[PDB]
Amino acid sequence: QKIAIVGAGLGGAAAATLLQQAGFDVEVFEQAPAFTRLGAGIQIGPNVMKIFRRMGLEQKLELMGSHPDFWFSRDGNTGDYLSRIPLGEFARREYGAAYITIHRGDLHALQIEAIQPGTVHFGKRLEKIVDEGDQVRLDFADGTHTVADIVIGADGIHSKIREELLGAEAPIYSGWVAHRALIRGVNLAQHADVFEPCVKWWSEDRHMMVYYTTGKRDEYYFVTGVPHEAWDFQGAFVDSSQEEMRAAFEGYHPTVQKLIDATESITKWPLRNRNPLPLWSRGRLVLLGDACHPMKPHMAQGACMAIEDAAMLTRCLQETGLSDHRTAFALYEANRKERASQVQSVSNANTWLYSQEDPAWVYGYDLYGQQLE
Ligand SMILES: Cc1cc2nc3c(=O)[nH]c(=O)nc-3n(C[C@H](O)[C@H](O)[C@H](O)COP(=O)(O)OP(=O)(O)OC[C@H]3O[C@@H](n4cnc5c(N)ncnc54)[C@H](O)[C@@H]3O)c2cc1C
Repeated sequence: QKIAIVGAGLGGAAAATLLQQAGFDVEVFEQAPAFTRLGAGIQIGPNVMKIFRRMGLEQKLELMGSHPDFWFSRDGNTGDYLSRIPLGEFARREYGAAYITIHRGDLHALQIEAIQPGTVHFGKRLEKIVDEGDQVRLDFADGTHTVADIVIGADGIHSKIREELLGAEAPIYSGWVAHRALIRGVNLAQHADVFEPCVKWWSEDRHMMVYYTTGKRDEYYFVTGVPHEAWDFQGAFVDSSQEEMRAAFEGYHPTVQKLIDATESITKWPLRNRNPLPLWSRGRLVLLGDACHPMKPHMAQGACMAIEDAAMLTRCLQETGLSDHRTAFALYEANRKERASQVQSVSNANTWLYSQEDPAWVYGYDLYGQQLE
């Protein structure tokens, strides 16, 4: 009884670690020819820190990442504080875990290192997947192939598993864009007094989220959401420039302007205008994360949902075993579709932490306390 996970992202590697720790025989196949530390920040709330606790990674992750005392929502133009969401020691006491902001590449690397060695394969690009009935044949672009009893679809937004299941999918134009940059140097130390640990700068049609990536506060990361022309480039990221960011964020608070001046290299990433409806499973194939329920990143919860899917899916396979995968896949959708729908409608309103609201329904969620029924 073997599980084949397609895709070694944050979601797939989390499923690999959790399912292997539960006793299952899991192998992962990643299309990237090598592993890359992404070189960006990521936010990890207490609800997912509890999943990292089950992997034995929470204590370690608390050592690298930055622990912001507050989430500040600030008006981009005036700098007025729209919300001051208490985290820090309050988050630990009220939600049972810490709210951390951390280097995504170092988290991604530590996650894959938690998988049993010799079971993660790079350069394995899935081209064809055939549900033979009793088993599934996976065909890779390098000519090699494998077989497993179930396949986990963790191939992200451009999931080949969703494609072979539902078809080519209609084209989605990219009308928005996301600038990203890591800031180190004396440019950070010169303005460190005005650089807050975790703050989102809002305006009328754009935003900039900024936070530190380590506990040492020696690295500062921002990620934006700006209207943009239709993305028709050969790559998933193009090099931006200070002139582009200055024009995009004209009128913003001097702190935001200082941030743009402090950069050395800025990359630009396209964002989809729309996403398809969730597809949880069909036959022996089961999906998680962006492959299952692609969403707008307005809530900074996508990867957290991918790991939550991995945790809930493991709880369901532990209850039924691979011999009864259909019941496991049904129990996994039934125990996740309401939470995923709630996150979907909040990113739809694009209002997450704009004003002073109670984030307990996200951070205080107990994935392991839920009854599967
Ligand atoms: C601007 C922005 C900011 C975000 N901020 C946050 C945040 O603060 N917090 C948060 O929790 N989430 C955040 N997210 C969401 C997060 O980036 C994604 O939701 C998350 O990466 C989804 O994980 P995944 O494993 O499902 O897919 P991915 O992370 O995309 O991983 C998929 C993997 O599968 C591989 N793959 C793809 N196709 C194949 C194939 N055919 N064969 C083999 N391998 C394949 C890919 O190479 C990749 O390694 C943000 C997203 C954006 C766009």
